[PDB]
Amino acid sequence: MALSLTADQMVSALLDAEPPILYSEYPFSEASMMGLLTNLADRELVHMINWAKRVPGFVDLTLHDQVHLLESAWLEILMIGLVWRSMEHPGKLLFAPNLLLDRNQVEGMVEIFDMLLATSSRFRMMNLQGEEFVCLKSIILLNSGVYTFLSLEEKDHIHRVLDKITDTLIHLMAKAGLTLQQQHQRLAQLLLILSHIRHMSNKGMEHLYSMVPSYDLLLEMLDAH
Amino acid sequence: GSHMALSLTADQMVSALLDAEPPILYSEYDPTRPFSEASMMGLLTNLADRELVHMINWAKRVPGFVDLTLHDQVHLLESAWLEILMIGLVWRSMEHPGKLLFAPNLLLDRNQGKSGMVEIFDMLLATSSRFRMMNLQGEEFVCLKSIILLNSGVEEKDHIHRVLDKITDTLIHLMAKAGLTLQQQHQRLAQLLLILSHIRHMSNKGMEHLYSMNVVPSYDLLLEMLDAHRLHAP
Ligand SMILES: COc1cc(NC2CN(CCCF)C2)ccc1[C@@H]1c2ccc3n[nH]cc3c2C[C@@H](C)N1CC1(F)CC1
Ligand SMILES: COc1cc(NC2CN(CCCF)C2)ccc1[C@@H]1c2ccc3n[nH]cc3c2C[C@@H](C)N1CC1(F)CC1
Repeated sequence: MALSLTADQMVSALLDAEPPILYSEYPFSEASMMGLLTNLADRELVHMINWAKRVPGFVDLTLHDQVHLLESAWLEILMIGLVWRSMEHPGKLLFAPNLLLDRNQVEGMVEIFDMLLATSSRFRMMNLQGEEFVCLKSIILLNSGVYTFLSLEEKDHIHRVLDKITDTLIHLMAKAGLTLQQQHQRLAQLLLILSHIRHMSNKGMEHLYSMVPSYDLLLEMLDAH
Repeated sequence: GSHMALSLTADQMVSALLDAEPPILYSEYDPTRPFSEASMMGLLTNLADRELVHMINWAKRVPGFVDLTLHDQVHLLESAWLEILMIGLVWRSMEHPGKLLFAPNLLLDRNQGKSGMVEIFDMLLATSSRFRMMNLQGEEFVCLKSIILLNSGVEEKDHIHRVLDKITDTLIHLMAKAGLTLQQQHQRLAQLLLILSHIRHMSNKGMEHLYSMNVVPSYDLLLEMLDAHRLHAP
């Protein structure tokens, strides 16, 4: 079914799969801010599983492969969502409508906050569209753990979906009135930002390991369907 | 005369990048001595240090890089040096399934990596295998290596963006001349750029390994290397 969707049907399915914007628990300390962020991330993860299951082609994968992809991508997925919703707030990170944090607001957190702010500002300068954002978030889910699977026809399937999402991005750009040349330049600029999201996630994982959703929780959440 | 980076045709970009290529270096060990007395970590460290000197010369020849201030050139090299070494390795290991061709006299398998290095070797092998399956071309490789240098880490900003746009145009030109349809051109471009996020990942895991053990090039050493280049013979 996934591979038969037109570029317009792909966009519609991705937009419809979008998770809701959650609120933080109703001045802060390092301890209170860290607690609020941890709590928010845990609640967003449950919605992220529902979203992942609705990304065309994701449920065609085995439970083990779905878990591997989520284990590799969950923090990148949270981070891209954050940078998207913080676009219209220069110098601030919109974690939630009731949790808009500046750079000044924990050891090791400042470098991560600065990188997220710079990423949000880069997407704002590129005028990233909602339809492009859902494509990029789906690419992160299918790509981040693709080159790290232990053991062939299934890997080809993920790549086919990734090619379908690229086609979808191009279609969006052609409908927005970009010339063929502008289309490949914009495609490249967006995909290069995914290397920075990977980087930020790696720095974030380092921070968490120095104080992490296990394969077991992810499997139970995916199985709970 | 001197070409400004943004004025280069796709053929002139390919030619400048191919001409800027560093040489393939050899590992520095006596072939008359048993491999048991060599130290794999020592050989890799020595090779990387020698490759880093050639990398400085290469970076200075990447169109648009010398248009940046010394401070900005250092920042880009500090963030990208390991990804640059890694992409070079995965390119030259393409024709050796299951092995990493560090040098013509240093072809290492997964078992030799078992002697935190095993996870990094496995990721490099998967990247090399993916580039082999995609039939990555020499001309595409030089473009990707230059993109890594300019896109590294996390108006002068517009210039980098425009030089990156020029390199993308160059990649597309190479793909169009190879006979790919506009759609196949976009798909191949996306597949190559998505591998770059995995190369970033491998470099982050590599840096973590180095920080866990003067083994990481400091901002100061790189600044000195770029500045010392001014004193080299032309
Ligand atoms: C202290 O901050 C965080 C803590 C966690 N740890 C939790 C998830 N883990 C799961 C355990 C049971 F499964 C425990 C996760 C994320 C964050 C926040 C966070 C929080 C909510 C976000 N929404 N959108 C983006 C969000 C982000 C992104 C960055 C700013 N950050 C992550 C990081 F880089 C430091 C590791
Ligand atoms: C022990 O292995 C390495 C050691 C170093 N440290 C050195 C550079 N530093 C400079 C001192 C001050 F400037 C000391 C650098 C690289 C490597 C090798 C290495 C080596 C030569 C390579 N050529 N092409 C790719 C190469 C690679 C890629 C991976 C396998 N890497 C391992 C890694 F990720 C942990 C760092």
